[PDB]
Amino acid sequence: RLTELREDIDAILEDPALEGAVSGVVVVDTATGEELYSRDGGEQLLPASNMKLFTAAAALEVLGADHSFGTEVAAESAPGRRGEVQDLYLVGRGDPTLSAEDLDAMAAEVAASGVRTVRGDLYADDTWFDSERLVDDWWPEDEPYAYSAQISALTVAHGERFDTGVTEVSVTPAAEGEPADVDLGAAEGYAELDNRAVTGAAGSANTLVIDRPVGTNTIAVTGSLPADAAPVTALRTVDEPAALAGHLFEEALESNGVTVKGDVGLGGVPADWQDAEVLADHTSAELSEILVPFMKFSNNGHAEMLVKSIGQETAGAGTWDAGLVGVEEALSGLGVDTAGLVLNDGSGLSRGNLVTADTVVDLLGQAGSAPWAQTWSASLPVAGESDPFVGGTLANRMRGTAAEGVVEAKTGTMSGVSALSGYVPGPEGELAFSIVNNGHSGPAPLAVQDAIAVRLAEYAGHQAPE
Ligand SMILES: C[C@@H](NC(=O)CCCC[C@@H](N)C(=O)O)C(=O)O
Ligand SMILES: [Mg+2]
Ligand SMILES: [Mg+2]
Repeated sequence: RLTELREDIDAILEDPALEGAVSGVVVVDTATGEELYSRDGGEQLLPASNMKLFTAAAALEVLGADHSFGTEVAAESAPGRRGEVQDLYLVGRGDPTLSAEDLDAMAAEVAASGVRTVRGDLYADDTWFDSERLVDDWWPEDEPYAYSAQISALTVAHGERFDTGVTEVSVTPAAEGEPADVDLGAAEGYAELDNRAVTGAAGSANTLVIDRPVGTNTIAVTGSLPADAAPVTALRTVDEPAALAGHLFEEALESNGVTVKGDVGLGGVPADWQDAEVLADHTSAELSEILVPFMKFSNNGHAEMLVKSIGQETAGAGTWDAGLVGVEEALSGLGVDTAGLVLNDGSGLSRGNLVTADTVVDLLGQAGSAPWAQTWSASLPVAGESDPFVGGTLANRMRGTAAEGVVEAKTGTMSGVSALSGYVPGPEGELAFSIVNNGHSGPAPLAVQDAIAVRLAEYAGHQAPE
């Protein structure tokens, strides 16, 4: 019965979609320790977002599942009888889920505490982490997109999925011949606009491109939008996430009866301040609840921000150098053999990262018996589930198969690299698996990945729903 399972995974791995590719495939039973299958298990490969598994376990060991993140507004002293302050500071401490609403409610607290004129300048303080925005070997041409957002301690998160350091751009058509309407979203009055886009005839071709040219803070739009087209939206990153958070915070202050008379910029609390007055503050949800949008949708910003938060807890340094050692140590203290690991970031966007399929499975076994095991496995995408917040990146995969609603696994796809790793819980034993593909030269081999997980689910004692 175990001899036939091997013949089918051998046959699945023959597919022409794996032409010139190296693939690590390892399957293990969690109750016994029986290695049911092993192919190139100790070979070093790139993981893409499967590197988030390692990060997320280390964030729970170091910071704990009870951990939350704070944000504050500070002045040198309280406001007077006239209700005047000088300079104000908005100070961030690594919150990956700070919304525009959250800023509005802090701007109400500021007015409630007796302020009605900010006499000086307003400063944004992100000095809880270093000001290294991107990783060394990330590619400059990817910088306009939400997954390559710059890293900061003061960052504003968009929408219910909490995409940091970005703004939503909207393009609406007018009459044929007239320029199209571009909205910059939150970054209105912060980022610059370069609108070169026109409206085309009804039924003409959509040729619209939205860019942020490298080393600028400009949204550049070109092409035609047909008069009969549904309007277009796109998330785009900005330069200095903290300066935007600043810009968005004085708008909130102004909307709330507090007047800012000076300028807005970056800067930290002067230190010659002996007793700063805290006029407003906010507290995030706990890390266990934050792990859900993070792991279900594969958030890169969250992972890089959590690394730098590990550097603070272990060393007092908000840095990739220090946090990456913290990840490595915490993984060891849990029992993982980290001989084959090369750690260059938390998200897995770096092509400097290397894992092995034996290492991922080792992690999945150790995380299975850790005190925080249920909050860990809840964050992982479930196969074939409609609900975005239950299915995540596996929402439209393995539906109508024996794996629907059963297989819990993390994904990770890039040019030349793709991976699926997680749990197959069932009555015939709870399984752990890792599939890692490198070197393929077409579409990512997602159906080969699906095919194995489905076959393992039938082996674990499941059937396709009807
Ligand atoms: C998970 C995240 N995207 C990525 O990691 C996509 C990485 C693309 C890198 C690109 N230079 C390439 O090589 O194709 C996202 O879609 O949010
Ligand atoms: Mg604005
Ligand atoms: Mg089932």
